[PDB]
Amino acid sequence: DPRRCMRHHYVDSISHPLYKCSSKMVLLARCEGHCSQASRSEPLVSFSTVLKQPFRSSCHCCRPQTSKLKALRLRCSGGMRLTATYRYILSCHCEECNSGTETS
Amino acid sequence: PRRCMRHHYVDSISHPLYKCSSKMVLLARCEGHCSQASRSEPLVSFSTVLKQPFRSSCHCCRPQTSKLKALRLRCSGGMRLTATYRYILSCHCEECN
Ligand SMILES: [Cl-]
Repeated sequence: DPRRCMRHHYVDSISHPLYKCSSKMVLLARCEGHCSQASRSEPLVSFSTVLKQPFRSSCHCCRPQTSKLKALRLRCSGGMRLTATYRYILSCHCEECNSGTETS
Repeated sequence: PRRCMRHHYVDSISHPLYKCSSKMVLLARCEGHCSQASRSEPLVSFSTVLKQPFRSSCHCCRPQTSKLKALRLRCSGGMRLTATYRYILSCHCEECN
């Protein structure tokens, strides 16, 4: 299967959203693809004194499995040094939509 | 065919805490493969701008509309206990969050 959950590389320029700084081009990684598992949702039955959520669901999303934190210094007007930080995704995997993970 | 779709089925319902005679009910569920790829990419944080590590997108086959329904169970001692559930009328692909 070629369209499966996969790591893809790309480049983006990192710039501060408010301060007009010295933007920098960086190589980044993202997770992308189609998880093989179908997503589903079915009703849960409630009874007297036994209340449950209306639906029980399953859904798999292509998300980061491992990553490495990186930081880089930008140069801004006129001498300000700002650190920017982001995760460099090392591997991807399919995981439940509602998993309690940092991506959730 | 494999798209996000309504599927019908029947299930036997029993009260988990009370002795009741099971009852068969017609149910609907959502199931399928949403067309959109799911993805997750990093968010850039700065010294005073603290963000989640990732920005993600993911589509799930879930109920779009539904109807609350109810039925009377027959239980021990001529007791009638209520059970309730949502009957899914339509399905669609929706963001995980
Ligand atoms: Cl129907």
